[PDB]
Amino acid sequence: SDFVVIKALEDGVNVIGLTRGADTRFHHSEKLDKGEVLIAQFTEHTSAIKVRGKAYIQTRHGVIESEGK
Amino acid sequence: SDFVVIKALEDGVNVIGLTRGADTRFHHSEKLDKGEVLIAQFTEHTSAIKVRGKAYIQTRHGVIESEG
Amino acid sequence: SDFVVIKALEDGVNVIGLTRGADTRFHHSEKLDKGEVLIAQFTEHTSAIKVRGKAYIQTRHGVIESEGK
Amino acid sequence: SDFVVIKALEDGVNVIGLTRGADTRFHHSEKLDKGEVLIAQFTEHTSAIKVRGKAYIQTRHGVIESEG
Amino acid sequence: SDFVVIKALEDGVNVIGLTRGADTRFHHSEKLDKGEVLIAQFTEHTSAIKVRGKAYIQTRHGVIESEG
Amino acid sequence: NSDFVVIKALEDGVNVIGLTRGADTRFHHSEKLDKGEVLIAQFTEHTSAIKVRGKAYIQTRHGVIESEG
Amino acid sequence: SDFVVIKALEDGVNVIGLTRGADTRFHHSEKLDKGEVLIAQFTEHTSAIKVRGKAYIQTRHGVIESEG
Amino acid sequence: SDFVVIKALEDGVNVIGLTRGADTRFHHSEKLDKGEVLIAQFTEHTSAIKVRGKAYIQTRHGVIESEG
Amino acid sequence: SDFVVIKALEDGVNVIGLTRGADTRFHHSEKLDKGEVLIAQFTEHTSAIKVRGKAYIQTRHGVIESE
Amino acid sequence: NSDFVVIKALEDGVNVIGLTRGADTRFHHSEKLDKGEVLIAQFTEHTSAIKVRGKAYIQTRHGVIESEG
Amino acid sequence: SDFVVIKALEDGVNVIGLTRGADTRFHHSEKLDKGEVLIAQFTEHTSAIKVRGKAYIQTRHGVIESEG
Ligand SMILES: N[C@@H](Cc1c[nH]c2ccccc12)C(=O)O
Ligand SMILES: N[C@@H](Cc1c[nH]c2ccccc12)C(=O)O
Ligand SMILES: N[C@@H](Cc1c[nH]c2ccccc12)C(=O)O
Ligand SMILES: N[C@@H](Cc1c[nH]c2ccccc12)C(=O)O
Ligand SMILES: N[C@@H](Cc1c[nH]c2ccccc12)C(=O)O
Ligand SMILES: N[C@@H](Cc1c[nH]c2ccccc12)C(=O)O
Ligand SMILES: N[C@@H](Cc1c[nH]c2ccccc12)C(=O)O
Ligand SMILES: N[C@@H](Cc1c[nH]c2ccccc12)C(=O)O
Ligand SMILES: N[C@@H](Cc1c[nH]c2ccccc12)C(=O)O
Ligand SMILES: N[C@@H](Cc1c[nH]c2ccccc12)C(=O)O
Ligand SMILES: N[C@@H](Cc1c[nH]c2ccccc12)C(=O)O
Repeated sequence: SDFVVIKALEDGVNVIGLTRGADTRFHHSEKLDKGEVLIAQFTEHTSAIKVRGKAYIQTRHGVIESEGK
Repeated sequence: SDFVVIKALEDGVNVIGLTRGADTRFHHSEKLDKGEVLIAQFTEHTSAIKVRGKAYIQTRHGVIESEG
Repeated sequence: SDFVVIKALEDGVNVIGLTRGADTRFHHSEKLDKGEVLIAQFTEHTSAIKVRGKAYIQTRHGVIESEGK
Repeated sequence: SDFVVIKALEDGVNVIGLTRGADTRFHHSEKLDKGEVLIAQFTEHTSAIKVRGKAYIQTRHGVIESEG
Repeated sequence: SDFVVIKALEDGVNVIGLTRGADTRFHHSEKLDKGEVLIAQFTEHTSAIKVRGKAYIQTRHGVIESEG
Repeated sequence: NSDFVVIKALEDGVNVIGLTRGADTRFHHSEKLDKGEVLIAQFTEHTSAIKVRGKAYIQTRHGVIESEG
Repeated sequence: SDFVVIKALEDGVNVIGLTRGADTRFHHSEKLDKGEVLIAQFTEHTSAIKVRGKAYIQTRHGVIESEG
Repeated sequence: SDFVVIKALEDGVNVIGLTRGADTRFHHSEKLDKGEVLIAQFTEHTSAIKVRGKAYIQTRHGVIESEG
Repeated sequence: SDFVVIKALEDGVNVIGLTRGADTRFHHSEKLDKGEVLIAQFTEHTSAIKVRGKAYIQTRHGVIESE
Repeated sequence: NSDFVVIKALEDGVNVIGLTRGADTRFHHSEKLDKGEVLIAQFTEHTSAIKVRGKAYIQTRHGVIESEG
Repeated sequence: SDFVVIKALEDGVNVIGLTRGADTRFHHSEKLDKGEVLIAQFTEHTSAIKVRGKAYIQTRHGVIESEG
């Protein structure tokens, strides 16, 4: 199973997990402050991940950046 | 299992999941504001994903860009 | 399972899924307008995909471009 | 499971499925007009595919071109 | 399974499937006219394929050409 | 056979925080690393996301990244 | 399952299947004339193949040539 | 299943296996003297490995060095 | 399952199969004359292959030559 | 189907030591190689770590490393 | 399963199979004379292989030579 790496480039970045299945909703929001790194899988409970806030992101398709608010 | 990355290049980008199965219609729409990123899999319930609005998209087959 | 990326290059492009099985017919036609991208898998119900209209297409075998009537 | 990409280079190109099984006969012929693209898998029902008419073809082994 | 691409370079090219199993015989002969392309798998019924006539062939192992 | 991440502490007191797999998300363990130590940590039945706090050099299958304290 | 491609470079080339199992013997010999191609899998019944006569051979390990 | 190579660059390098499971603690410490190499897998009992001391380390993600 | 290609460079080459299992002995020796090629898998009955005589060999690990 | 390590002894008395798989970790076998002998050894149901003592040239899937006596 | 290629560069080379399991002992030694090649797998019965005498060895991790 795949994972994404998220490094917060400012305070208060959210890494948000969306529910797997017929229902889609946020089930968790992980707050990152500046310089922290989260490495998060897709899972039986999370089939999509949203990042909000300025962050440097790595996936198997390469580098992407989210831009803040 | 495959996934796509969608980065919104303007407010109100719409990432649209189409139902897997004999029937096709959309079952969820996730809107992204400018600069937000969605990383979304193909799943038991989603077998096609449509993007409306200006977005920078990555998949296993490279970069593509939707325009609004 | 494989997927194809289709970006409409004009209004009214149709991505048509053909039924899997002994029977071959169109079960769904997804209409795309200029600029929209559809990323569609092959599935239990769709074993061939036809694209009518001007579009830019990526698959595992590379880029190809459909041209409209 | 693999697939083949067929772009028609003139009107009336035929993409023909041959039946999987002890028996080999046609089963379906999909007509493509000029510029249309069909992306077709090998399947439980189809184990060989013939292209007749002028088309640009991509498979995992590269590009090939049929001639009418 | 693996598949082979065969493009007929002259009329009346034969792509022949040999039966899988203890016994080996021809079960099917597919005639290609000049310019036609056959994309053909190995299958439950076919474990060897013979090409007779001038054709351009692609397999996972690269290009080879049969001659009349 | 899961993926793993390599974390090298670049200062004392780095925290490698495992987050619970499953419907609920919480920290189940924080492994504290001192400067120069290396932890090689898999994703597992119990850990589906890993958070790093403090200064560290990190390797994953998508490349190098650095967390900052 | 792997396969070998054999192009006959002269008449009467023999592609010989050896039986899988405790016993080893030839169960089939396919004769190729000049310019014919045979693409042949390893199978439940065939676990070694022998080529006799002048031919051009491709496998996963590259090209090799048998001589008469 | 993955493995880590550890080469001790001084005496008393400690390779520490952490328990797989809901609980985390060390269940084994294997000390290495200078110049000894340990090639250790992840296992049913070890899902994280800590190295203390000066060591040269290879994993599938490249080389890394611990400092003691 | 993997295979070996053997091309005989002289008459009389032997490609010998060794039994899988607790015991090890030769169960078959295939003779190759000059220029003949054998392509031979590992199998349920053969877990090691010995080549005697001069031949050009290819495996997944590249070319080697017996003498 | 498991991974394996190649060990070439560069002096006499090199020991390739197998550590037990499971909850118990101990040495269960020590293979003595003299100069120039090679051992190609798999990870196994019984051996989940391998220790080399003495001067040896080692190849893994991660590359070459050398042990020093 | 992986395999190793051993080419003996002098007479009397020994390729030694070590038992799989909790017990480790030699179960077989195959003697190779100069210029003989043995291609040997890992198996249910053989989880380590030792070579004694001068030989050129190939494995998935490259070339290594043993010296007598
Ligand atoms: N308990 C969550 C943890 C998690 C994994 N990846 C995530 C991405 C975003 C938010 C939460 C997560 C899960 O197993 O699914
Ligand atoms: N609940 C949806 C979440 C999802 C995944 N990928 C998507 C793409 C578009 C819209 C929703 C989604 C699912 O598991 O299928
Ligand atoms: N319900 C359809 C959705 C779909 C996937 N790929 C397609 C290609 C074309 C048309 C529709 C589709 C299916 O699961 O098959
Ligand atoms: N119903 C057909 C659809 C199809 C797929 N590939 C084809 C190639 C040619 C013609 C038809 C097809 C099948 O599943 O087999
Ligand atoms: N009905 C045949 C179709 C076929 C596939 N590959 C072929 C090659 C040659 C001749 C026939 C075929 C089969 O399933 O085996
Ligand atoms: N007992 C934990 C060990 C672990 C693995 N990776 C981790 C990452 C962070 C914290 C603990 C861990 C587990 O099996 O999941
Ligand atoms: N009936 C034979 C056909 C065959 C496949 N590969 C071959 C190689 C040589 C001779 C015959 C064959 C089989 O399934 O095994
Ligand atoms: N009947 C033998 C044929 C064989 C395959 N590879 C070999 C190598 C050497 C000798 C015989 C063979 C088997 O299936 O094992
Ligand atoms: N008996 C332990 C041995 C082990 C493997 N890798 C390790 C890393 C560190 C310490 C011990 C180990 C196990 O099977 O898990
Ligand atoms: N009968 C032995 C044959 C063997 C395979 N590989 C070897 C390596 C060395 C010595 C003997 C062997 C086995 O199946 O295990
Ligand atoms: N009987 C041991 C043999 C072995 C394989 N690899 C080893 C490495 C070191 C020592 C012994 C071994 C086992 O099957 O596990």
